[PDB]
Amino acid sequence: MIPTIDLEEVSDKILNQKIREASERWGCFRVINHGVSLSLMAEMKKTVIDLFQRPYEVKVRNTDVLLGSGYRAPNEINPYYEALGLYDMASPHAVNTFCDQLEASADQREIMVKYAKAINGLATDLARKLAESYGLVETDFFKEWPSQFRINKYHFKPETVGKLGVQLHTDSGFLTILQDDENVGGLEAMDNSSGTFFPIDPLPNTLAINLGDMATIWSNGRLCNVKHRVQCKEATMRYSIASFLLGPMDTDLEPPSEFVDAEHPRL
Ligand SMILES: [Mg+2]
Repeated sequence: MIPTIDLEEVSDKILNQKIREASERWGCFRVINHGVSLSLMAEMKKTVIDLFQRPYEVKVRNTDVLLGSGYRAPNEINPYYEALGLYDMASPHAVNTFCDQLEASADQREIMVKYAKAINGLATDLARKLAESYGLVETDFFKEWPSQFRINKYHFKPETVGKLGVQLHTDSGFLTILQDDENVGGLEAMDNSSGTFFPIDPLPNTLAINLGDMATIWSNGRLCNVKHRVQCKEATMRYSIASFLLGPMDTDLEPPSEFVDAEHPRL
């Protein structure tokens, strides 16, 4: 069962411990009182629905920077899935480039810029809190790590009902912040101690956090890179916004020394 964590918990040591234990045992958690404007989130979702209605030949202009960071149309691999996105979402130039490509209106440009900075602010706060929950000295470990923005459109038709939308996976980055569709949902995750699945329902004004492959590597196996998938529950349209804190660009990432020792051998 995925825990919900109150980011306005007054005690840092209780908050950090709750974050750490969620992240170790389940690899994901929900946050409430996250500090992100609710109206900004709703405005982002409307912008997303609108960006996906852009002419096809406009969407194809969303070109890759990292492989897969740009536009993807549904195909025979992922029949129900369409996506747009941008690499280095912490860079205002990257965000504007994306807005240029998709012919974002002025308002839409500003929504994106303010969403990017808010969500990215939250991601770096959660990352610092994870370092704090371990009592690490490297409380700035994430500061040269790029983030990636991806917006998704799921199209489920009546034949899809009762089966999966996209199949089971782990994210490859460090941490992911998901603004899921409050009206649809169906995200599910594997409990590694039983193989049983539990749901991550879209509770309104909340965000879903999950950890990825980079977090397990970084914490030398302690953080759970959770396995998850989205199941189709009804033939409908579903929109989600994902923000990925990735690992290092350049460098090949290994763990802070504190994590590696005789009882926790290196990986
Ligand atoms: Mg995922």
